[PDB]
Amino acid sequence: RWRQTWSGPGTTKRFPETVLARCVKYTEIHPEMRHVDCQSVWDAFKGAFISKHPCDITEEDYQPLMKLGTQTVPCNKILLWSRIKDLAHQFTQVQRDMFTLEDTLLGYLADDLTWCGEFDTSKINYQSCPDWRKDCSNNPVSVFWKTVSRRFAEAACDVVHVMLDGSRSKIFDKDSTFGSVEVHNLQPEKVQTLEAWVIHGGREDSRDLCQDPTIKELESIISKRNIQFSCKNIYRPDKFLQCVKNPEDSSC
Ligand SMILES: *[C@H]1O[C@H](COP(=O)(O)O)[C@@H](O)[C@H]1F
Ligand SMILES: NC(=O)c1cccnc1
Repeated sequence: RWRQTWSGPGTTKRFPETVLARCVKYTEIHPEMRHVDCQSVWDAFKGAFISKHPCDITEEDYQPLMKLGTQTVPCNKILLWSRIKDLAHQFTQVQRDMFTLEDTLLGYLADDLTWCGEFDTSKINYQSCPDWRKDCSNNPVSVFWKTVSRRFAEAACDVVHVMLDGSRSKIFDKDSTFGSVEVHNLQPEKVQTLEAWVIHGGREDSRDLCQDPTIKELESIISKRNIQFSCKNIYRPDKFLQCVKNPEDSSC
């Protein structure tokens, strides 16, 4: 038609085939996931949102999928990130012992994808899907990420690291998924310290951004949860990348 139901982009093309293929690839590479039945995972993923009103999705809708995608992640090697997707993933593609959410099976399946269904019908909506702000918060994509992000934060222990973008207006943003979900789901019983890495923009290599007002807000929130807060400036991201990629580099 000339008119779309929703304001957000619609389901990604070939969504069913892509989720299936990503599940196949992941379960072949990661030996602990050998037992996973990819067709079952996809069936669980479909059942969460097909035939459901795309503004009435629940965390319970995703429970069969969460159960099939159960994964033990090394609890002390978690990298959270906020608003600095590319660098965080470049880092874990090189430093293979550390994991972002998108390096887990469920995160990897859904990364950069959009999906929604229609109430009272079995089809996937390839035309449009609800936008979190303009349409509704309880939509398939938003509910998925809230659910898996909580579970990922709950798995963390010891020192948890978070990469933040120092070139942004709000380096720490309380309204981000990091700030609204992950920070409040770290377990004080298990997590000793949250350590922030504030990644500077090009050019500005001097200001101590760990004294930034929003970092101080993060510190206060974390401290009041009985978790220690630590912060480091990455003043020059080029040198940081040089050193991550080649840690024998005697300049590092
Ligand atoms: C969960 O949320 C952050 C990325 O979301 P955002 O803060 O950029 O909104 C990651 O740490 C994921 F684990
Ligand atoms: N909630 C989200 O949009 C999101 C995006 C990327 C990683 N984790 C969470």
